[PDB]
Amino acid sequence: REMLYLNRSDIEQAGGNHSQVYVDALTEALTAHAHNDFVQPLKPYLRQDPENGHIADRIIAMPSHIGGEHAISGIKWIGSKHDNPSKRNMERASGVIILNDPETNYPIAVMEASLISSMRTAAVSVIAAKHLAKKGFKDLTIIGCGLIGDKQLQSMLEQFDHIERVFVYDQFSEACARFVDRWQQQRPEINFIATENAKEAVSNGEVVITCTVTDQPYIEYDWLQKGAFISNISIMDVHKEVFIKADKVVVDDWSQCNREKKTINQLVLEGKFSKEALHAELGQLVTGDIPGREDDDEIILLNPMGMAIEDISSAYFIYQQAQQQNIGTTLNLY
Amino acid sequence: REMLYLNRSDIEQAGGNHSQVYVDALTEALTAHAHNDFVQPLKPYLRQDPENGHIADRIIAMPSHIGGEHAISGIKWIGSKHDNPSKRNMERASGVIILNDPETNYPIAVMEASLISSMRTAAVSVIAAKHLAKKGFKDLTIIGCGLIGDKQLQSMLEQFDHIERVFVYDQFSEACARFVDRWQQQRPEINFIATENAKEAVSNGEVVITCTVTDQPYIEYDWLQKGAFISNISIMDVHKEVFIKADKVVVDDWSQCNREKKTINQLVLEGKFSKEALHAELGQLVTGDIPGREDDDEIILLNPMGMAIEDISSAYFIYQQAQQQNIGTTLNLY
Ligand SMILES: NC(=O)c1ccc[n+]([C@@H]2O[C@H](COP(=O)([O-])OP(=O)(O)OC[C@H]3O[C@@H](n4cnc5c(N)ncnc54)[C@H](O)[C@@H]3O)[C@@H](O)[C@H]2O)c1
Ligand SMILES: NC(=O)c1ccc[n+]([C@@H]2O[C@H](COP(=O)([O-])OP(=O)(O)OC[C@H]3O[C@@H](n4cnc5c(N)ncnc54)[C@H](O)[C@@H]3O)[C@@H](O)[C@H]2O)c1
Repeated sequence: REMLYLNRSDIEQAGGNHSQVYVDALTEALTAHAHNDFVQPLKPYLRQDPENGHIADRIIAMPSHIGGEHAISGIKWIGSKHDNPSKRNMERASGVIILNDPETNYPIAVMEASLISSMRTAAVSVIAAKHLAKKGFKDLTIIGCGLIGDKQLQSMLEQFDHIERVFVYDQFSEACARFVDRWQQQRPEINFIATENAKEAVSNGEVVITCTVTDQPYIEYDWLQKGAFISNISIMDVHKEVFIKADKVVVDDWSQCNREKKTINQLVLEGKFSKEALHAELGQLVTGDIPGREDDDEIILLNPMGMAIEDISSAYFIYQQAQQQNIGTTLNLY
Repeated sequence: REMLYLNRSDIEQAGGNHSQVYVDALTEALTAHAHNDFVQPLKPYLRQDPENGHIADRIIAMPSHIGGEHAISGIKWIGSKHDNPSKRNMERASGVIILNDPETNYPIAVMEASLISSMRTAAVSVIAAKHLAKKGFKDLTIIGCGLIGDKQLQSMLEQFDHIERVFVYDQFSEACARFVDRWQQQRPEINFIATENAKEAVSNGEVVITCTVTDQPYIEYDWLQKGAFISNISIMDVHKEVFIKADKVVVDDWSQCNREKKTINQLVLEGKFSKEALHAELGQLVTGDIPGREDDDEIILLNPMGMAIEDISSAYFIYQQAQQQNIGTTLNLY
């Protein structure tokens, strides 16, 4: 019969623009993940030119199902072109999330994807930090000032009112300058420092969030203060030594991280890491199966690959809220 | 910026309802497939209950890219519930196709999927038959009278005006009766015979098309007339002996058919089949790299798993035609 179409403005109007809906949504989805009440096939990458092509040039299909009270299925179909911002003044990433009624498997919603994606990704850092950051941490570091960085920063400030300073670095000086200028105005009672190198930024963060497009690590273990928590959202930034030297290593999904061509799998393929070495999956922290941070000296790394259930749960929550406020465009399927 | 939304009515209005657009679209896509100008990752199945669950209960993600003059990307996200028709009076399958501009990877269209899917699947039979059926064949067999069967029958009659009789069988007597009754009225100058068993139908077809939801073969080799071409659209219907005894075996995509849990892969895993034993991929027939039928005695089997480039090429063609006729709903992405 019908589907609800929700563009980015619709998603914002329905609450998608505040970290809290994503935090609520992921707390629930990560709970279902610890209880194994979900299905989540490996996400395939479509690259139009698989080797002759930049690694941020792909479109990823991300299907998942989450069981429970209000069981939902769906897919995030999210594209990327590295030079969308530099060459076309367009956001790098774009896409759609489709939601499906598990009774019929019929599609019931078509939604813009990149706001939800950046926002659920920021919620991952928020929930991880609730468990893995020093309580009361004052100093946050953001590396990379694109859309992901922006949303990470927004959500952390919304969710942690004890943050006092924010150290920012970007490889592109100008990007950094505009970003801190923007944010110093958004939040005047917080001190934003544009740093001159990555080391200065990292060294000064109690929470360090990576939001770049690198494929060569630059973060060294010895940059990290005792008691640091690093949320390695952009994956490639952290040197291998950090996975080895960190007191605790958390992932979102071990199976999804032990992929052939992955840093963790490589350390495992050598004799430098195992599943036994892994401290926890994130959902296990949420449920209290495994403890989070245990002292203020531990250096803790989160390596989160990204999980379809995060997109699907978030979108479902926003879909319901939109329907509640009569937001969106009703489409006929037939 | 914008996306074109095309529901089923829009797709019909834009030409999607005539086999010719699909035949043109697939001839081109199958050409690009023989020239390896495409990318097509393995299609993952999401099953909410992967073992405790019917095999027609799943949603499949089908991404692909086709290069060339007007290079296009996209995904078909197609769901299925076996008891949608029996229990809910709904079509078994449903879904959406998303199209993407390969320059930016941005989504540019959202389209209803099941009409296009059933229609491209019928075009596969049509193009295969052009190469693999006896020229002038008079007798067509359809097994299974659901939506796939209906579209196969429609497209064959549109494309081959020398068909004189159509033998129909369905496990559900009533389904068959209504189907032939409907079609005898649609096409009075053609003779439709409701058969009493599958053997009677198969035995009398020069072209035999399987359109069921079985997961146990019932078609024996000795039912098949010399000179028969069988388009095994519903895959599971044909006994293994037929892959072995057939003079020629064609597939759409060898890599996609030599999957671990597949009939062909099983024959290969035993010593009963190889890639050398395979006569052709379909695209190779289209381009004239490998010959089609060579005499009127050969018994020929097509085993086509289904390929995302078929959906994407078809949808792109219809998208262009819709835009040409100002058909559809314009959505904003943001
Ligand atoms: N689940 C997840 O883990 C998840 C989810 C979404 C996005 N991501 C990742 O987030 C990243 C950022 O995405 P985005 O949309 O904001 O990209 P973007 O193009 O908007 O911005 C990336 C920024 O990082 C800067 N940068 C690049 N390399 C750098 C380096 N070596 N040092 C410092 N700065 C550097 C760039 O100049 C740019 O400002 C991507 O890598 C993406 O894959 C991860
Ligand atoms: N690319 C491809 O190869 C491709 C593409 C699309 C669909 N399909 C397949 O087409 C098939 C039919 O789909 P549909 O949408 O029309 O399903 P449907 O439920 O609409 O109809 C299936 C019909 O077959 C009948 N049937 C079931 N088992 C039978 C048996 N053993 N003998 C005779 N009749 C039997 C049923 O009663 C029903 O009438 C599905 O198996 C689907 O997976 C294949």
